Amino acid sequence: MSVYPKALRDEYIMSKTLGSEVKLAFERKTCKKVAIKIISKPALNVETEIEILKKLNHPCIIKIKNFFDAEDYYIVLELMEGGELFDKVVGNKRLKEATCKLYFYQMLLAVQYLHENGIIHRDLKPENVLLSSQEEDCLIKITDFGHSKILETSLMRTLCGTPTYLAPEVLVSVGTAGYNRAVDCWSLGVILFICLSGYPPFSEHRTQVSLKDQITSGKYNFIPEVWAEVSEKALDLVKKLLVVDPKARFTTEEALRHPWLQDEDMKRKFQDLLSEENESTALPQVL
Ligand SMILES: CN(C)CCNC(=O)c1cc(-c2scc3c2OCCO3)cnc1N
Repeated sequence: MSVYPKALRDEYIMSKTLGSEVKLAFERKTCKKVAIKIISKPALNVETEIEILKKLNHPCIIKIKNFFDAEDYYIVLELMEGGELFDKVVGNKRLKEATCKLYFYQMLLAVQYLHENGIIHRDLKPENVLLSSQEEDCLIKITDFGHSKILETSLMRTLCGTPTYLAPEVLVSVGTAGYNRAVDCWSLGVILFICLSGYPPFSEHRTQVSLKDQITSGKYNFIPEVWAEVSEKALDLVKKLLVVDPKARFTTEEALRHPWLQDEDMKRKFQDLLSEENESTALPQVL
């Protein structure tokens, strides 16, 4: 095969594969577990991923612990013991609605925080949502920022200029510019749909309409049997997220104000989990 870089070996003992690639590792200094993402050599996506993770600071967004640029790229992250949200929804497995809500609330908070900070994720899927423990009441963090974008400066400059020569299509694009972040809200809607129902809104399974046609039409596969079990409030929010027009689509703020999320119990649980995660690092402070 091949060997791990010496600088990596110097600080970590590498262990089992967790997914593929992500490996379990032990930090020598602390004897604590970490996760190490190995990216085969690329530079562009890795450079941005790192610079983004370093600057972001939010409980529902994964933190970077270390970085090694060698034969391959190594990104050292927090270990999320609960693993990927994906494993909870595969094989038509479904989460109970109350659990969906606790996880979705935190997803919303994370994506809201991204957008406030001028970052779009662009590739949000159940496999990029991590769970902090094997308990179903737990914290989630978003990860995998390789496809992210940093927020129209070109257009704005173009607008400050000799309008005389400006091309029609440029002027037309002004109507929609600055709504790229809406793709994350679409992704959140699909993820929420899947968590609630245990099946994807759009797929080629038992249907003759192309996946593409389903998506651009916004006509998701609605199976009343499955959804009978789910509140009308939950379904209403999905509908507002799976809106085809990006300017009309619910923002994270709108989603957070939605009746389905006005749930002080769920919020208390999150706040409880937060404080628990933090006890081990909380210093004393001025009374
Ligand atoms: C690359 N992308 C698809 C996912 C990245 N995954 C992580 O960053 C990550 C994964 C895990 C996992 S996955 C399965 C597990 C596990 O940890 C506990 C044992 O079972 C943990 N931490 C991560 N940062």
